[PDB]
Amino acid sequence: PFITVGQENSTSIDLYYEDHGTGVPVVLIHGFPLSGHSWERQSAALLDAGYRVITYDRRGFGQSSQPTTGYDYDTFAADLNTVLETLDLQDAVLVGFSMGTGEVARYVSSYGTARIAAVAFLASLEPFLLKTDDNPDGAAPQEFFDGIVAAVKADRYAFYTGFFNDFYNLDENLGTRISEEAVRNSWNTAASGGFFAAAAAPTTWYTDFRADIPRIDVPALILHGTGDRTLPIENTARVFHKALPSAEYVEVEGAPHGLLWTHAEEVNTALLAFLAKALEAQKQKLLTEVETYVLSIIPSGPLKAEIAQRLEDVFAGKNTDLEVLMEWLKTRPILSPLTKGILGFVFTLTVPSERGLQRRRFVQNALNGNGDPNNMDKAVKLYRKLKREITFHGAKEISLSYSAGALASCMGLIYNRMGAVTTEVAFGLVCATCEQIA
Amino acid sequence: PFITVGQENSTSIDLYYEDHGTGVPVVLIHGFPLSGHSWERQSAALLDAGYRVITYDRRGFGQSSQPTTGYDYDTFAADLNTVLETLDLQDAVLVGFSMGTGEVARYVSSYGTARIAAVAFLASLEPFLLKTDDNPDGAAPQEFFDGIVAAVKADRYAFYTGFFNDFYNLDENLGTRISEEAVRNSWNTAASGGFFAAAAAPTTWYTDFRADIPRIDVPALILHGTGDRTLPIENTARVFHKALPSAEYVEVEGAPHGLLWTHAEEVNTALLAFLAKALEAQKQKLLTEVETYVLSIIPSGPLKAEIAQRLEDVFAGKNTDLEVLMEWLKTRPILSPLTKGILGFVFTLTVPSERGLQRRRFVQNALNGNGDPNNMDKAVKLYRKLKREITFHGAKEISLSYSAGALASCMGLIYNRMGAVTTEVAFGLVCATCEQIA
Amino acid sequence: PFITVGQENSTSIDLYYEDHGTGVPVVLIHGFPLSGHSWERQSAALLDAGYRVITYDRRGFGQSSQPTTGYDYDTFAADLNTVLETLDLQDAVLVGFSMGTGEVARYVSSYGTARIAAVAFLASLEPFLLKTDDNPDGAAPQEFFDGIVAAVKADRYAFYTGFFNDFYNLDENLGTRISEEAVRNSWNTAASGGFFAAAAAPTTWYTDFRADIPRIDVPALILHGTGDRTLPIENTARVFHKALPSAEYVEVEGAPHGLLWTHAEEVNTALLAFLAKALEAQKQKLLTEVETYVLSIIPSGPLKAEIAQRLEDVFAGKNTDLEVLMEWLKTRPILSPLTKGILGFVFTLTVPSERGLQRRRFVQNALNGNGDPNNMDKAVKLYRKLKREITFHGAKEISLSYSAGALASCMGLIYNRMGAVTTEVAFGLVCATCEQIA
Amino acid sequence: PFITVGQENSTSIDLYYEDHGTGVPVVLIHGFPLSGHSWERQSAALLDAGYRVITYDRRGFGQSSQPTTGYDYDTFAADLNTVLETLDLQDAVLVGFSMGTGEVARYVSSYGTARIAAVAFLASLEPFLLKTDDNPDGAAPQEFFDGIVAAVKADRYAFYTGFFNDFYNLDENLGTRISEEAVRNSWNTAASGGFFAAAAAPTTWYTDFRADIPRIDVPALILHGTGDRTLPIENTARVFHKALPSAEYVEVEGAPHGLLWTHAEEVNTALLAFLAKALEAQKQKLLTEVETYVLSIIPSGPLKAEIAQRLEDVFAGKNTDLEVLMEWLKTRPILSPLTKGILGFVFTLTVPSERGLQRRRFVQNALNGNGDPNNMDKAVKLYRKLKREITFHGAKEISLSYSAGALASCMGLIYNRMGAVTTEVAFGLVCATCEQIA
Repeated sequence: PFITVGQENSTSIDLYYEDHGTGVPVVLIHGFPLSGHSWERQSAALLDAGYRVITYDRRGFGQSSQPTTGYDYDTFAADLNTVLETLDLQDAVLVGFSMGTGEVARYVSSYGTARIAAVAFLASLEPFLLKTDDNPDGAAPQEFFDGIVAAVKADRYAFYTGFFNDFYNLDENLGTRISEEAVRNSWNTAASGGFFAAAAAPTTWYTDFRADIPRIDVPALILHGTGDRTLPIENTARVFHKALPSAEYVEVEGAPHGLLWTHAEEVNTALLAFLAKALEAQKQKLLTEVETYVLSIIPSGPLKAEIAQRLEDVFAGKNTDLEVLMEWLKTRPILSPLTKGILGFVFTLTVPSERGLQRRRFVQNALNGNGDPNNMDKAVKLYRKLKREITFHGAKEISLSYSAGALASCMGLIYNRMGAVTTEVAFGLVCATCEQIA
Repeated sequence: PFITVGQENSTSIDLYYEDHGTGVPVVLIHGFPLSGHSWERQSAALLDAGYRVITYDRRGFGQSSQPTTGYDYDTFAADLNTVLETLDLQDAVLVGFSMGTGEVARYVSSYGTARIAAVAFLASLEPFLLKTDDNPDGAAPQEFFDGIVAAVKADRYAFYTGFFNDFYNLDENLGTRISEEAVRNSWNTAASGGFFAAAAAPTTWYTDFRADIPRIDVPALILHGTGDRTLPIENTARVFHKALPSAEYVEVEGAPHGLLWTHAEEVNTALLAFLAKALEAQKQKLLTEVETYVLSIIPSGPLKAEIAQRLEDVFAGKNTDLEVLMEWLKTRPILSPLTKGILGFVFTLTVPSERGLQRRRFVQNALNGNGDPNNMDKAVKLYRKLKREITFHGAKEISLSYSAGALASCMGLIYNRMGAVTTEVAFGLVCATCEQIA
Repeated sequence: PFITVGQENSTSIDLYYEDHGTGVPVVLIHGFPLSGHSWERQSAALLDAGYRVITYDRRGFGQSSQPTTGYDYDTFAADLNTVLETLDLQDAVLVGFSMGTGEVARYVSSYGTARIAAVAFLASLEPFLLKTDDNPDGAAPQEFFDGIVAAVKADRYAFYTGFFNDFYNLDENLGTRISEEAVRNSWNTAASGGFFAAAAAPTTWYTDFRADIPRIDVPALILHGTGDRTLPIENTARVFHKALPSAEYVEVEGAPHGLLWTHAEEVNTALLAFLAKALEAQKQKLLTEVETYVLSIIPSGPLKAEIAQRLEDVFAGKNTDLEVLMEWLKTRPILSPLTKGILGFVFTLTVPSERGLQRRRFVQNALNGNGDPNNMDKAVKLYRKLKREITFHGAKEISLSYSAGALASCMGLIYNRMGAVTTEVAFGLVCATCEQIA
Repeated sequence: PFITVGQENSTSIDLYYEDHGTGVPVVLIHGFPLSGHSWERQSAALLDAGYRVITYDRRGFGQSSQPTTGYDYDTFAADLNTVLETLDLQDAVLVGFSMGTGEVARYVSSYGTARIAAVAFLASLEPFLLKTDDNPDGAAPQEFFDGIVAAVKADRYAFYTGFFNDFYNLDENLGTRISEEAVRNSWNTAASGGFFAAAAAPTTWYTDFRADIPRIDVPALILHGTGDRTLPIENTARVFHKALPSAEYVEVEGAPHGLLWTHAEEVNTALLAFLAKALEAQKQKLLTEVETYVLSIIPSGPLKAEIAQRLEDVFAGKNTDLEVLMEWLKTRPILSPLTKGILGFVFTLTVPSERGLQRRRFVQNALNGNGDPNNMDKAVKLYRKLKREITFHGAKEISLSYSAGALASCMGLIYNRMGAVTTEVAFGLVCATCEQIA
């Protein structure tokens, strides 16, 4: 999986990325000098929680292309933008690490937060690393950073082992927090990067982000270890906390720089606690929107009120048995068969506790579609567009074109254990079919 | 629905026909001067029994074309042949009436009985109507038939009422066996025929069928009323009985010529009793053939023996509950999921007593087809060819081309209350999918 | 080289694969946690033997994509089917290893053996690894496999060193059968796999293949090690041998799990012996089918019996003098000049006795083609079609759609070393020219 | 970035290549068994000097495809030819190492020197490694190389740690000239290559390059380590020096075989010096012939002396400003506008120090000339031909068949937006224009 972001000479600067899981998109940006695979402990906990994980490799690092141009944060942000535009992500979360936090703060400032719901800064560079007469809160003068760039160009392979010692604090963490095999992969990941990228990237560490911080309007999370070597805490996060008081501030006690692996228990705990508090407001907004499209089919009366509460208890998570429900749903005087099917459909997508034994006939004949071959031949063409679809905003848009007949049969395909798509796009088909009946 | 059988000048001699029901094809041939609609009392009882009824209108009569050529039994038989070839009927039953019996005996003699399982002769012309020095068993000399032909050409409309009096014996049956409204339709049917056909057809009544009778090798039924006017019983059926002793002989007591309507209770009773005795031998031959394809998937052992008896009791009609069966079918050690589905599929097609409430998941996931969009897109193309298919010999032939993957999903379409086809072609898909696993 | 076998979100699940050599397609399926390059010792042996090696990487492993969906043998077999269909293979031999033996039995029991000639099971998973009350032939209970997954999730990179120590039995083979450099490479491939793929794979180890074994209607090979630490021989091959007795059972003495590298000498010898014992019956009644068309051109007499022995004493595997035949075929009274070049061509392919010098003249003047540009331009048309051909039938079905004069010129280039084809393709041309003389 | 250079059955043979920087193209070809990333020190100095660095990985090595066919220098040269043509490199430089030095001599011999300006052989194989009876100056008999292939086939990975041990002289240069980590990565690059490649490549070492040496008609550079253990200097560079005495000969004292890393500070110094001289000679040789053509358009007198000086001063790189020239050129008594537009078009090319400013106005007005409907549209016909033409003589020959009104108009197109083509092709138009107006 590759996304093109640039064009160097006769080649195209392509970036490696991975799009896993279904739900709220969480974009992860790695640090120097690793790949997107470095988030393998965080990506694990984000998948079990239900989030959609998207990790991409920075140019010159990992499996991405290795050009000798475009090594400033204006290019690094222009790449992140192209990725978000190509993926068409909406209300996503940007989580950065090391250099990754430098793109999270630059993109937000330069392109806005129309696609952003929340951000996070793990072991950040912000606001400034370079120590000048202007900024005393710097970590080191430019002579120091020029000492690193030269030390890479001499022998970048021998430079890595020294760097990955101040990355994990191996004299304290090896054999306890991190194994030597785990370290080896990090070296293998770094050594398999672009030689030019390894020598040009350190010149971006001392970037002035003081102008980009105020442009953060979305909820933010700031995290940093108290034993960081590459990025001293009192020169970064401690003074990042004063620049943006709106963000929650978390110091992991005794954590090194590469705290993504060493303190995975601590990081994942805080990262999930932040997301489930800053995304809860929008994650249920669909549940009341899906409820809206569903209720716009039910004829007004005593039924419409109880049905709406059979959606409230279910969407929330209250215990509801289907047998009393589905029986009751069938024997209805004013409900047309087609609505019985949609309700029977939605009531199965939202609960994993249907006992997994029986199916219903009143819905199965409702989501039939008469049995017309042409009507079925279009329904599978929709499912084809839905099996390669991800978002609710996209599944509804596509399934609003096809006729009301093909929509019924397409819902049947998913319901009759034939086709299979995520519950987020399943609502899309439902809410699109509901707009047809309006 | 029309079938072309000839070509007159700038027009094409097309014949009207109707193909209703599913099962053993029963071709009905009307008499003079009606349409295929005259069998509406017989077609009713043949549909409730489960037979497939096919009624076509003779040339110059009914809604068929009205040419002024081809009015001999060599042309009338050549039309019946073309119809059977176009419809590709196999092991069908030919049932004739009045002139209709003249085509049943001529086709069999001139074209054979490869497509014929049994025949019937209701109020037949056989073996000879014309009284000559050669044949004393005739009904009338040629002077009589020439008296009718002239009486038609004078005023065929006024000739009908006289004919439809000796057709039903209205002085005995009107207001009792047949209503005057029922008679009116017969007149309307006759008057809406070809004027040339009404005047040329009587010249075919005195045809010598004595050479065609010995060529009857299939089981035959001979029926005739004892009050027939148009065709005296002692000149037709009584001497037809001596020519072909193999055929069962039935005299309806006090029945007129048009005994298809007057004595519908008697005719239908004898007609069904004959079919269910002369078709029982082949109607279950498929049941042991379908059983053969089904058992060729089951791994040899103690299961294969019991499964085979779960097919014997079911195909025969013995009481079998699905809940004990389907539960038992699921929890199987050596049965692969795909075979569980086929058995679960067949066990639902053959019994109308599944209580109509629940469905099974072990089969529903077996006849899935992985969920591949291309695999589903081909499955609906098969169902399209099956929804316009009629025979078991044709459904199997078509569903042997598509891959084993598309066959599974196509079986799912029928099982999951989406598509709908007759149980005769359903076995075709099953037996074709079974040959794939061999 | 890649093959799209699915679609996860906005990414396409592609599998890495390689295709070398000419002859019978031998597919090699690796196991946990290596890749297609682990067969490198077997691939070198199969290429020299005269086969066609096709190795591919499982999803999430090796150089293929690393998705989070589709980690079960129903999905693994769906990929294998797509690879087999995309390449359009016929008479293919399926060889598996560890986790790769499960894809061989699952595909063979769901998609058929149309493209399969034989199968092989090295270090099998069959028939059941999980130990319940239903079978004592299981390896370990569910509580054990949960320990593995938890160990992978803890430290994926540290898990390998403890896994590869029991993979090759390094307390027995290190420094002898396998060097530490070979271990490091096996680790480098396991580390570059998928993070989700490495933890969701051991849950597929205890898959039940008992319902897939009787579906194997092709010659099989059950090989195992008597010192396997990962897959206990008593719980796998020992009971697999009873479920599949007509399969050549081979136990490599003192062999570990990673016997592909340690006991490569013992495996290759046993694998090549099976590839000959299973494919000998098909080469016979093909080589005699080749001879059948060859002897047809030979006039029925005392010469058609001599040339029969001159062929059957070469097809068997014996050696002979090329000079003797090319002087006994040259100076011959009854044979036409064309059928001299034909026999001279068949011999030049079936003989290993090169003697290392110059190439005959009379066959050149026979397979000349009159030096006609039109007839010789049609000759290169077949060569381009035969260079892309594989089977014997595929070559004969194309080389029969050309003039017999053009086939001579086409057998000229292949002879004159201006064009190169295989063995079954070459005979497909010759046995087509022979068909055009009847 | 990949380039297709062939086809292997179901798979395509692609080669991984990189393109960096702007300037004179320098093709770097690696050796056994590394990849293009082995030039990461030479590819650094070349970029800092102002060259265009192009590294491609040989088949079976690096990230390129791993086929089992075409492991010979006839195929390797074809691979290089395909890469050069696909990239359409003009006046490039070929630099090879170990095996790469064989692909330089073979290309020039078989394909020519139209795209090549200069070549370089670093630690070369030339002329013949195999020690035969007619070639006393060999290195080892065929019994030696056959021992290496056998050594690799036994254990490919364990073989490397002994090869790299002498490749770098790690008993002399380890932890000093080359780091331990630098070795490990080179081992990873080796282990990630084609298994068949590592066994087939050593057989290509003893290739006779004596048939390729005389074909070299371009400036060459023969550099070789004095302490080369793998490739003896006395059996290669010394004898190679006699076969091509025209080449600048350089011996780096105490350098092993892998002197690209250990002695990068010496190789970069020599390679840059050679390039900055040999290329400088071509930029002077084929620049004084331009003056010859220009000084045929200018009437004899002081203007044929003042322009001559101002041309020879500019050609010599003497610091001057165009605004003195471009104005002094304008206010000139004798010269016509056409020859005032030609001179200005040369001064813009031969003086890169353009103050970083605009173009001129009088040259734009004089160049187009008339803008004749067909003659201006016959300038775009030549513009399509010169973009494909690669040489100076080639550009001269084609444009000599066009009118001076078309050449001037074509020069007007190039001047506006250049370019596309190169200066060696642009001068091919200027010299052709001057040749016409005579």
